[PDB]
Amino acid sequence: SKTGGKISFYEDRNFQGRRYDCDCDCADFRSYLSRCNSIRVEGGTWAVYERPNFSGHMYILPQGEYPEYQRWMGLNDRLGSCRAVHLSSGGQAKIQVFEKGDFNGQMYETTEDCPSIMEQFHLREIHSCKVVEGTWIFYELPNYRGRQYLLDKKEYRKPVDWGAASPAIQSFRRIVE
Repeated sequence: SKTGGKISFYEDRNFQGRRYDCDCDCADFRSYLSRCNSIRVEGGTWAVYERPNFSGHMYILPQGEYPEYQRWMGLNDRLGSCRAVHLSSGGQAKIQVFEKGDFNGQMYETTEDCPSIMEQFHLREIHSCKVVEGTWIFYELPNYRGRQYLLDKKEYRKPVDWGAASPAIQSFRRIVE
C-alpha cells in the first residue's frame, strides 16, 4: 500500500519534545516545527536544507538514528525543507571529467570515488564533467568536506549548471544503498 521512506524530527535532544513524521518531500516545515535538534531516519535517504525552498546548507542523511544534531554534522538546529533522494542501481557507475568547460581540454575517466582531485589528476578546479548514473555528490573541500552539490542525470555545460557559484570542486563520491 503506501510503502515509502520515513524520517522523524524531534524539537529536543534524545528524541524528546514535539515530534513530526514525514513520508515525502516538504518545501516548508516551519509551520509544523520551529526547530529540529535530533532526527531519526526509518527508511530511504533524504537531503535536508537549512532554509525553506531547498536553500542554504544542504546535508544528505542515510537511514539511521541521530540522537543529536551534531550526529548529523548539523551546523545548527535550523531546517526549513527536506527532499527524498532516489538511488539508481543497474550495473557499473562510470564518470568522465574535463579540464576545461564544455567538455574541452584533457579528459580523465574513473569508476571509483576521488578523495582529492588535485592529488589524483593534478587539477585545481573542475569546469565541466559528464556523469551518467543518477545521483552523484561533489564536495568543495578535500576528504568530502565543505559545501556539497547534488548532481542528477542531465547535460551540464557550465559549472553554474550544478547550482555552484564557482567552478571549485575538490572531491566527489557515488551514492549507493
